[PDB]
Amino acid sequence: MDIWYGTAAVPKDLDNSAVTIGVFDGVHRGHQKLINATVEKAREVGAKAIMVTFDPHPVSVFLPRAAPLGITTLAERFALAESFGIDGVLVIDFTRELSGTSPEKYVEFLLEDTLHASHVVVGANFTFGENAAGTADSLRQICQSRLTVDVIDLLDDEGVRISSTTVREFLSEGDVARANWALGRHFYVTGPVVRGAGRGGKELGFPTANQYFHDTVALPADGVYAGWLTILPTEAPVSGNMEPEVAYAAAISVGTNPTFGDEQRSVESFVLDRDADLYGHDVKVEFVDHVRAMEKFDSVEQLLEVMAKDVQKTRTLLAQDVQAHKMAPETYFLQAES
Amino acid sequence: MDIWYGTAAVPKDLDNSAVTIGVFDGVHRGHQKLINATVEKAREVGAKAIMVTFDPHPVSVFLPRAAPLGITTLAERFALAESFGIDGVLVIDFTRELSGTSPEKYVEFLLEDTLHASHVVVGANFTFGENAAGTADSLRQICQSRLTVDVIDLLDDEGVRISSTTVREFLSEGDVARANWALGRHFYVTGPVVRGAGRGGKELGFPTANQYFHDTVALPADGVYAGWLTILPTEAPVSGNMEPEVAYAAAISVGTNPTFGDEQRSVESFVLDRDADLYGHDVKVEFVDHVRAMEKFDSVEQLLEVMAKDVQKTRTLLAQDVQAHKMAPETYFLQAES
Amino acid sequence: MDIWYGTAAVPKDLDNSAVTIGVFDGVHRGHQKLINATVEKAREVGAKAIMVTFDPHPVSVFLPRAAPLGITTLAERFALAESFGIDGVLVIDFTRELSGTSPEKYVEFLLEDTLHASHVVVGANFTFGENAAGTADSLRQICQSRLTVDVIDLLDDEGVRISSTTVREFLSEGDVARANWALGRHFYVTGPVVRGAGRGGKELGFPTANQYFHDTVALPADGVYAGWLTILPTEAPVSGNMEPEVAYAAAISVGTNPTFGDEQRSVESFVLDRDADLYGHDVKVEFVDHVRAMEKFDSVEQLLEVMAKDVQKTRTLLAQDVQAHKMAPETYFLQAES
Amino acid sequence: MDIWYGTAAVPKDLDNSAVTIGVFDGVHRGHQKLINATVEKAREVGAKAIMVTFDPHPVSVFLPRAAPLGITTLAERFALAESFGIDGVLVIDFTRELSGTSPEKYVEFLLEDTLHASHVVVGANFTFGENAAGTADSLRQICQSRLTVDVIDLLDDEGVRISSTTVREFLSEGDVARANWALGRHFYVTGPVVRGAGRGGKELGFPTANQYFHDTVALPADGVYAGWLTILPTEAPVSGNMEPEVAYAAAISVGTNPTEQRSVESFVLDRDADLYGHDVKVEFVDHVRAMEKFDSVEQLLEVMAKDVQKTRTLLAQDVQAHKMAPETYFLQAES
Amino acid sequence: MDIWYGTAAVPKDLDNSAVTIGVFDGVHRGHQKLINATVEKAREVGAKAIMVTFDPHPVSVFLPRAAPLGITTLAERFALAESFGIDGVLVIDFTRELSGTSPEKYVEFLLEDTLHASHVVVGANFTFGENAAGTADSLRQICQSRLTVDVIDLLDDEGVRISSTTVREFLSEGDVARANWALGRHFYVTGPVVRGAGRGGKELGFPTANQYFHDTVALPADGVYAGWLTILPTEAPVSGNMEPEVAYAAAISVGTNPTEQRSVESFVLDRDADLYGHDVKVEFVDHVRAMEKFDSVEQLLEVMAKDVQKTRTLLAQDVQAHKMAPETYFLQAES
Amino acid sequence: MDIWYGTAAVPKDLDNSAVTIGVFDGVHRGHQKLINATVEKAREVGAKAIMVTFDPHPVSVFLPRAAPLGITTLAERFALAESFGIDGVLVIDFTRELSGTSPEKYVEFLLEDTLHASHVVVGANFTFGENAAGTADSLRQICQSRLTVDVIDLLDDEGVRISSTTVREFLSEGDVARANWALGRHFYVTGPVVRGAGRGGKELGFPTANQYFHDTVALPADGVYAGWLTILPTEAPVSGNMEPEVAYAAAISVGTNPTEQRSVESFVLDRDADLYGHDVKVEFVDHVRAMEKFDSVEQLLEVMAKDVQKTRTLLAQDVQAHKMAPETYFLQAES
Repeated sequence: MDIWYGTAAVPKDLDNSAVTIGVFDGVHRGHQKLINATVEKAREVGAKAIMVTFDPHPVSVFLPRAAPLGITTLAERFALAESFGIDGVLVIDFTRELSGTSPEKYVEFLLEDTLHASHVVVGANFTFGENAAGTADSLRQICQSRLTVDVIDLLDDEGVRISSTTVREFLSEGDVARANWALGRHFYVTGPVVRGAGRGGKELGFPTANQYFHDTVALPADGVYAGWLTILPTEAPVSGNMEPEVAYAAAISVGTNPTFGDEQRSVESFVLDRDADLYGHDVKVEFVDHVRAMEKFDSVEQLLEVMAKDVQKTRTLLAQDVQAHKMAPETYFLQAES
Repeated sequence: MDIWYGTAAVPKDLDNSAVTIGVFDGVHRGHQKLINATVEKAREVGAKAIMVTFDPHPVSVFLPRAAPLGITTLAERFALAESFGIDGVLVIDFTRELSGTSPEKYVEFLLEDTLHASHVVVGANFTFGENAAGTADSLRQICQSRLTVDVIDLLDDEGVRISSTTVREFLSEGDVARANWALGRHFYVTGPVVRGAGRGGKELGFPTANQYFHDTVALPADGVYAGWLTILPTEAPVSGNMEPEVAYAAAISVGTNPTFGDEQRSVESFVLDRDADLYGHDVKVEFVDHVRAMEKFDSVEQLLEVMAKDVQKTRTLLAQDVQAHKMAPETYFLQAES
Repeated sequence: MDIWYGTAAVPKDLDNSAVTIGVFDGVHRGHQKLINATVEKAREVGAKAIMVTFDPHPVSVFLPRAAPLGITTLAERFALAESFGIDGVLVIDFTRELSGTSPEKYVEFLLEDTLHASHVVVGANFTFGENAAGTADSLRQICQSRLTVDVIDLLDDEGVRISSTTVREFLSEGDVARANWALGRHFYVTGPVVRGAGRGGKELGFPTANQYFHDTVALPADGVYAGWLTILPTEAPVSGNMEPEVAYAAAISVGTNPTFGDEQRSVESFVLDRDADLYGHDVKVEFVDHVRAMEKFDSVEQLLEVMAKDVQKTRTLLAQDVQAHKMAPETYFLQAES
Repeated sequence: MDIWYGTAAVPKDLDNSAVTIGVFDGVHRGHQKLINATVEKAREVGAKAIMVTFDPHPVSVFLPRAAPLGITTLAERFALAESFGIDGVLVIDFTRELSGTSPEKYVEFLLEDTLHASHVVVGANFTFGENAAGTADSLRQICQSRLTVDVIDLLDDEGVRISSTTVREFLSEGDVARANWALGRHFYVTGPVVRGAGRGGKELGFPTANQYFHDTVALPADGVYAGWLTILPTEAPVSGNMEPEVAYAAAISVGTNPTEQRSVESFVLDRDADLYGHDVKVEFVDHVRAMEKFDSVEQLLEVMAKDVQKTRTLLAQDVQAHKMAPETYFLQAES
Repeated sequence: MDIWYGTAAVPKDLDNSAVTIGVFDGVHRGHQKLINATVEKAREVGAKAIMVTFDPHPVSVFLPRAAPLGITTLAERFALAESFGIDGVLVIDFTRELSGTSPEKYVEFLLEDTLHASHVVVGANFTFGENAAGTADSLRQICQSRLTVDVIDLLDDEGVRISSTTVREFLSEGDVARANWALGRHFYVTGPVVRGAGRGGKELGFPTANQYFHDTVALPADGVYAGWLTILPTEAPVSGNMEPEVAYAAAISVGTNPTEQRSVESFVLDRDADLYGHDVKVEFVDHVRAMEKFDSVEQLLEVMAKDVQKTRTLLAQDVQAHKMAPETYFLQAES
Repeated sequence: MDIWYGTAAVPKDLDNSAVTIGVFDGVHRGHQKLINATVEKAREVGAKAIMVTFDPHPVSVFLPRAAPLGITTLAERFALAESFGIDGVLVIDFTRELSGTSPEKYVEFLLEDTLHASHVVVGANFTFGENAAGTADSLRQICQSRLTVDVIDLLDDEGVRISSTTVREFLSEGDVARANWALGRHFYVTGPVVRGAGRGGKELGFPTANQYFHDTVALPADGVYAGWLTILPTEAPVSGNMEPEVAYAAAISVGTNPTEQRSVESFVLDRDADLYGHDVKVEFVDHVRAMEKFDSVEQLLEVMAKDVQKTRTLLAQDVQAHKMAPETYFLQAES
């Protein structure tokens, strides 16, 4: 999959494409409709399936700091776009171009001149051009006889509108199950593992892995979650008895340190039945279900007791998750008990 | 109008004065009674009307950081004092003088030796001297046969005591209309315009002007207000179609950035029907009415829609404000519609 | 009293001891049972009474930053241990030793090899060894025929469990009276006096003393308390009419400054009927009773009036405290009135 | 004078223009040659004189955290352009447009489509387009018989190249005399006066005015300088015996205070005033001495009386030579 | 290769081992002699080759805020150990164990009880036990007929002592050639690429990749260097014309930005790419020039074209001599 | 000894006094001449000896962020005044009073109305009143037949002017020997001991005591010094083999750690102790060596054993000459 930053970077010799346009934050089940429709049509006519997306978030152009939290990083957006069969991602920066352009010149410049589009696919909520004047309707009118438009209704399922907004609200509430339901996969973050307390190994209280994330990263509410931890492919040695590319049952504590801001979130994972230290490795953490809210501990005894209940509850939740195997990892490690 | 910092700076040859004494923060309608009475009496006997005020705030001398927010800056206090006909402002710093003095020596030193007063005007809540021992009553007793005292009752109107305290509560609540009512004018801040997002001009989402204020500045609660933006007299060129000294209809967003403190407040003004960038200019922003609370936006479309409703509501509120012309600006710009 | 940091620092020639083991934070009335039982038994057999305690807090080993607030500093723990007749304190750092040891090797290494114990005294909630496996029960089993164990039930009195946890909750609530009740003494902090506002002396609004404490220090909720201020023995001159080693009646304001963190707490003491400045001195502040919540002041007059009510209420509370003379200071200064 | 942010803000009905192009930081004597040629030309052929300038600095596009110090603010650049009779300033942001463009397109789009220029004026060092391919030469042909180019050599005078760089060098070493000579005027900063050390009045040690400036602002080296302070036009009252729009003799101490951040403290000669809240312009005439620490009141006051005598002399000299002296000023011969 | 944190993590059933002991920071040519002797020995006598190393640095135990810069991360130390055929790394933390121990106990506990070693290999400068009483000598006797000691002298070559210290010295002065010669390989750092100045593509001035490093990381002096950049194995897509696992010629600018903090910005020769989000390895070949400030686009681009020509030459040279050159690389002869 | 903050705190019934006036920072040998003359005089004529001093420093009134470093704290200044037999200290804050006053009024108000002085003692460099008009001369007349003035010349000894300035110079360069000679005693700091590197005990590398000081506190240059450490009187238990009120030989490392901030770390010779929570006084005797970085445990311990031998010698020397040595001390001849 190609990745182009700005119209100027798109190959001039590009001859034909089917194009979809959106922020696509989270690439949720609604987003997958647009992508699927686009990949289908590109296949039919032997064109390339192109996603036009936006970075920075279009909102943050007008309101820096008051931008929506990113359900996925841009990099993960790319990987997800690829995994659903996008051939090329064009990334538009509204501080560079396509901001003040009229709806007409937008179609002319982006869809025709830049992309050589024969088909365009948008959601019914799509807008474009200066002061968001252009709508799904405009696009259909301007594109008459020039290229075909397919406008897809927003996805409603089980009484919930599936959008980036709702996914963010679910995550913020700590309801990763409903977020996963809307995403069509386990919500996850990826990142390098750093040093924490310990000495991950024999000690049940020291995390198997510690990660930190900037405050633009959407993460579930502080608390403990059941999930899966996967060491990403690597040749580097692994301290302990965990193997790369296997999803390991884990109780996950999401926290907020600050006093400082960057209001930095931590993610601390206690991997069930394994003694490992993951420092320096790149690790994926998938969230499956909420287990409990955060609480303060006043003795090691109380703390470890609670830690043990987390593990028990996690084992239960994950044993269930494996049965919903469209969500579950291909290769996993979960012991029936301790 | 003269401005003197400390008793020592007052001209020795000053021969006669009518004096009023208070913090005078906000110079509200109650404060105007004291000032009016003082200016009247000074006119009668051909004396000078003197305001004795305090900086730093007397409270902050005992409780730094826990001082009341300043309804106006000291500089604006001066301008307002002048506008009601004060001839001289004496500024007392309680960390330098007049702090430990007995009520008797206070009258002797300040009113007689320093100011050569023949008339003094205070509010019924006035205190003075070490540990606030002296009252309106004391002042009348000590001044017997030495200079006349006029004690003015605190202003009650429509069931509300008009004081700095109540004005601050109204502002804090976001109720600028009642604050204006108590002030006897539109509450306003003044300050240099800096760079924000954009590029103020054709784009409706980029503010016409961005200003920042330190956290000692009283400002209304975060939200959107209808108000008027006036470029203060200047020879410097103005980017766009706004002229100096004209009050322009504006929707005003008051915000709080931090994470850092100084808990710095922002003020972002969207000037109705104008395309201008005000960087480097000195700008007055008068608040007229609350429009809505702050909210997070998840798409440019949603944001601009809301921005448009702000403008509609602002136009309505301001069209009304012009009719209460004792509050309204002399020269203004308000279009009937877009 | 000896103080040893780590097992290695304990004299090899130590021949016999009676040992108690716990965090002992606050040395509350429950803690005093363990200490009393231990000192008694050590007296009987002519052994030394040894406290084994922990620093850092065992919780913070697993959860740094999320550690319980310290009811007393380590130094005060030592002084209190001494005052109840402990001969030696052994301080264990769980990041250095005794963390991963089995229950069996813990008894063998710590109680026998290191301490030459003939008697050990723990609370029924005691745990030890890797992953807190060992309990009061384990200890009794492992120690069979090797040294005697005495397990003391947790202290319940007036329907309240007396533990570090409950003391912390009382303090956090601002209920120092119940905290004192559980501690068996007035809760107190000690620290150097620094400069504040003023000029402690004739001015009633300037504190007699200002102290700051780091955010790991447990302190009552922000507000005003009645208490006693004692200048610790010193040869350094004292500005004003307070003498060293006398407990002086004081109204105490506990505050939180930040914006910055270290979320630093202040303690400002207004000593009744005295004019003194305590800069540079080391001062103990004992808390006796809650007087009022914190509030913002908008005039010096209002502030001083409230200050006067604080003093009146304090005089009342302290006059009562003197009658409960098991709590009260040996040598005190309290005037019947102003 | 109009100010346009980006090509899109330019009036579509712009008939005809004479254009000059550059960063124009400082608007020094070399810059003034370009503007003069442009203004003289435009007034002749009926047309508007346009300056195309850049913000942020083209260097800062590639080297954030490594951009040259602003000799003047962008606001002062506008004011200086207007004073030399420019009719419109077009401000180009290289992160938005005109950056990755070819030389060929840059000309047609900017000079032709946007500005409809008959005449362009650039300095011999002018570069443009993608990776700065376009040069003083590129320009003269690419504009064949459409618009009349005019290249002006960089200014040498007294063996010295006059450029933004040399001005920045002169300032950096505290040689304000040479900076001014290159600028064609007193170097100045403008800013709101805040509270600082004590209160301005009878005391010689408390500054008449205190100002702070961000670290993007070029200031002379830390030290004391002779200069003039002006209260900008205002109806706000002035505490003390100073009125607006008169340049008052002052000794000026420039200090650094990390964490930015530069300070400017003005001791106005023979005045008792406190200028808190006013906007104030401070012009630098000549360097007086380096910064130094003090450990007694006597010593500090002694040196400050020397600063004052030194300032009187240097400023009296500035009044003769006359060319850069203020129109209305206040300078006493004696204390 | 196994990694054990503390003596307690070592498999109790560890039959027999050949052990080497040291900080091993940088795993330089002197270090490689120790590992070689250890690995060759262990493969012979059926046994496992073990490295005992230290984290945190033994100096940092006594001098926090004053610890020497890490030539490599602990993670890279593991990777280097494994590449030279070490079977297990035992990481000792002196704040937890082995610190206040006598020389006598250190041997029995670590080499005997924990590691069950028949053979130990240390450098002639080896010290241990309480207050470093134990030395190269202490070791040879205390291990009498139990385990066969083997002391190796520090490496001198070309009149130069090869040690972590001299490597740190070479890096500090920007002499990467000498650092590499002492290391037996190109010095490198590895890190996630973040966003920085602009976007990597057609523009020569926007870096292909931007990385920041904490102040514990040894980096060469601020300046420009010739080097190779490798995208580490990945299935993530790559924006632009670069694939993973090929070393691409690059000019590398190393910068400092307080408050830590070092930056590494790579301008990959003859490529248009943006490597945001990828893990990237940057090897340093030779110093090109010191850091310098710029005040025009032309100037900055001019110097950067010089950096590129200079890099081509130096890297072509690195391809001959051959011994440290990358296996798979990309280097064009001409622009 | 009484302490009065401001003229208003002085007992109205103050009958008669001999007064000395100055900053008195450090209370050095020059200062001691003033106090001696004042104390000897007052004990004679039945009266109280008064010191008028200043806080904040008179320089800091005009130059905030530029005030000279305190040779001692204000608290230590009180303690030193008392030790030389001053009966009352009057602390004047120039932001509150006595600042913009004329010379004439300063005398009548301070010396006459407030202090009711018969005798004043100042140094030949004394200045006062508005803009320091009043001088050693001004004083002798303005006090005509009311109160007997007495001016004392600044102390020269061994070709050296003894002043707060020269003391600050001596400290700054790390020459504590000369500072002490000028002070008439060992320079010292006093402070609460906190936790730092490791735990104080058997290990030579972990300091017996760790202290930090704000940047207003004058400390010797970064380096190692020979000195004495005293635990101030206390009933709090002491971990280890040290008792209060005995000066123990120590090697003292002074460090800087931005962002203030100075550190003082004491390695007490031949003791195993940890002094956390105690108030501790540290006296500086002689400079031993400059600061230096370490990169091995052996090296660091080696140098520290040298520091110890060096300290023993220097401190044994301090015990002879005798004049500044502590009354009760602990210094072993050998390890």
